[PDB]
Amino acid sequence: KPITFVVLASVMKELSLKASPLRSETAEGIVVVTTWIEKILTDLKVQHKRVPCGKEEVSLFLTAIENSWIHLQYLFKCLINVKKEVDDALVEMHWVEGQNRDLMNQLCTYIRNQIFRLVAVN
Repeated sequence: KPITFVVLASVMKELSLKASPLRSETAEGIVVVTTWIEKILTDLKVQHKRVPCGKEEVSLFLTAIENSWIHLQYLFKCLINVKKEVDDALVEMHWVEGQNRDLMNQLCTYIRNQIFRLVAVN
C-alpha cells in the first residue's frame, strides 16, 4: 500500500543534465533518478542497498533510524521502487518494518522535496 510520487519526464531530463552537464544522453531516466535518491539518502547517513527488482524498475532497500522520546532509538525499513510509468517516473515507497508508519511520509516528503531543490539549478 505504497506512498507514491511521479517525477515528470522533464524533471528527469533536468536531473540527467545535472548528473553530467558536459556529456549527454547517458543513462536511463529511472536509473538517473535512483542515483539521485541514493545521493539524498547517503547525505542523511541512511543505509541503503540496491536489491533485485523488476525489468522496468530500480529498487532501493533502505534502513533508517527513528527516535520516539517523551514530551517535546528504533529502526525502520522501506523499499523504494523507481518505475517508468507512462513517460515519467513513478517513485513507490513501501513500509516494511518499524513503529511509526507515518515516518515514511516524512522521509518521502523529504526526498521528493530534495529532488525539486536539485532541479531549481536554474
